[PDB]
Amino acid sequence: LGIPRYRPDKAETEPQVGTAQGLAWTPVGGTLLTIEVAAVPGSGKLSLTGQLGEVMKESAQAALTYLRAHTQDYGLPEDFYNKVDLHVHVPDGATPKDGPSAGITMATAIASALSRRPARMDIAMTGEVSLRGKVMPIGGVKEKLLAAHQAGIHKIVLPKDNEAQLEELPKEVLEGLEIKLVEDVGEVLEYLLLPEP
Amino acid sequence: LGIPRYRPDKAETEPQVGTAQGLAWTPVGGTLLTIEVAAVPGSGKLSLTGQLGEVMKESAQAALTYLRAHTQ
Amino acid sequence: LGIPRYRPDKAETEPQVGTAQGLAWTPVGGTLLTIEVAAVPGSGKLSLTGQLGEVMKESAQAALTYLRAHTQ
Repeated sequence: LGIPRYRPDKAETEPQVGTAQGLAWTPVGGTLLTIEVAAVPGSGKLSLTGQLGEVMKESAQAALTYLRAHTQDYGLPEDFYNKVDLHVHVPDGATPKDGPSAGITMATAIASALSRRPARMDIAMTGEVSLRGKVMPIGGVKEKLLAAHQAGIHKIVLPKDNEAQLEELPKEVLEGLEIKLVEDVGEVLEYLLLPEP
Repeated sequence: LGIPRYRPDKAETEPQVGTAQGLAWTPVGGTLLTIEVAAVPGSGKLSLTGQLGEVMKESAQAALTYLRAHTQ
Repeated sequence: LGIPRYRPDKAETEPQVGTAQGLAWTPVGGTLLTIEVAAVPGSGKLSLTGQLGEVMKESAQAALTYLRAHTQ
């Protein structure tokens, strides 16, 4: 053949401070959306980057204010939203799936960049947030799971609101992929971000 | 069929700490509005951000006046 | 031949302050898009000049985000 351009797993990618490989309903093929953002201790100012829209802004603010409600959970300083330069990028357009289907992905990415703490790859995730952070069931988690095994990713974060559909998931998928089981966002951020400490 | 999508209904759907469902005849014409609180211990402010026209701002401010009048 | 239509060598072409050698692959030939930006005290508004599109502006802000990480 030629020279390898990809990796057997994204542990070779060596977990990055920006994003952990947010799964996607990318219709040409479920990407691992490294929805990277801007963050440094500083002013505190929200904006957009990367041809984004406001659905993504309201989900970003909803996650960011869950973090504001869960400041003590992730090592965030007593004021961080009004102390960090917020400039949010999405690689794939405004949103590949219309709606913030990958909402907990940039929730984690925001939390990661605010904490300056790498969110680990070889574990990918998907899910929507309320601003209370009750993780609503996104539509068809089989998509993001099939994408996750298509990138070799085996641990997947999914809601207790989607543990209902977790057992409907196909057999080859069910044992190739175990599924991390969450109901809220604090345990997403403790499953995925074990390298937050 | 597939599994139950929503949880068992609101006689036993546990009462939410924050979200008050409410009535609205939007383009869907019938829903339950989900209303948050960004209760961060911080500066202390109020803005009705999110997809809100100013008449919703007025209604919230108006019964908000009742709440601030009946706060204790 | 005649008068040399270009320089004798691109080994020295007066290294300027703000010249950025653009190694694009154009349709007809391979060019050096020697684009320029000049620094000035201003207002923070990133000026979308010189026919910028959708990804160029956010690439510029991607640059300034990295620069904001690495101002020193």
